[PDB]
Amino acid sequence: LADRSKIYMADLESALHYILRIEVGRFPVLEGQRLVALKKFVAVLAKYFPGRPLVQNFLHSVNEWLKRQKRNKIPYSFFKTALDDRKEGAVLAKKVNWIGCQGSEPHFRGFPCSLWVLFHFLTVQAARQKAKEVLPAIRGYVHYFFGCRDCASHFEQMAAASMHRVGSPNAAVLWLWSSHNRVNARLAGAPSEDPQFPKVQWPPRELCSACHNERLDVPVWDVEATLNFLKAHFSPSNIIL
Ligand SMILES: Cc1cc2nc3c(=O)[nH]c(=O)nc-3n(C[C@H](O)[C@H](O)[C@H](O)COP(=O)(O)OP(=O)(O)OC[C@H]3O[C@@H](n4cnc5c(N)ncnc54)[C@H](O)[C@@H]3O)c2cc1C
Repeated sequence: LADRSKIYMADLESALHYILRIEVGRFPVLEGQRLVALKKFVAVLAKYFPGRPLVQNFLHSVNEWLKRQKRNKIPYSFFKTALDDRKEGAVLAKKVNWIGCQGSEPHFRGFPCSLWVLFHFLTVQAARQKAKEVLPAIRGYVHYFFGCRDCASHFEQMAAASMHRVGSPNAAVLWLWSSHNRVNARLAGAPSEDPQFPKVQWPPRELCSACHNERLDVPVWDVEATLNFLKAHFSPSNIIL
């Protein structure tokens, strides 16, 4: 019975944990563009993740450690040691804990849900203002580290198709939002859909009524109202600690 209108810090910190210990850990060696993508994304986290003091200090420490590695190749084992030295387990957690991303069954929702939330939050933080590097950094992360390539593939299809049209932080926020809805549409009512959390064109009317237009002559979404709702929804004040 989580509040669909809130953001739970637990989902965000679990996402970070999963990213650093699981997704990045799938590669014995981090090099080339994958390493560049990791550094750009961590730089984005260090600056835009809405973390508590200990977590923000942790991200800055990891960010700086990465910036110092002059080498072109970084063994994951070496990165794991850096995480351990910076007590990520104490700062974040040992096991994931989903609240707003809790699937009705283990295989439903979870990390993928937390990743979307994290991504949207990063775009909004950048718009309540490097900033221009948020969406590319997110694209970079999805391409080089995101587990389910099925999930990834569909995201990259959208990026090349239009991510290049994004010319501002606000546009980037809306781009990710609408791109997420295009994914929602294809997944709606699918055999893989969590029955307890049906896919819909988000935000639904009960969440944001002004975001929705009435005429079949005017667009479905009120882009201005939607932008404001997004800035309000993905904000530090809307996070439950
Ligand atoms: C880049 C990317 C590509 C993916 N591609 C696929 C794929 O091709 N196939 C497949 O099976 N799975 C894919 N997934 C997974 C999928 O999108 C879901 O994350 C998953 O099915 C869990 O769905 P969910 O219902 O819990 O909510 P999610 O879609 O994970 O949503 C997280 C939450 O964010 C909010 N939200 C919903 N829509 C929006 C929106 N438009 N804008 C802002 N916030 C929103 C809601 O509060 C919701 O509970 C992908 C994930 C990512 C991050």
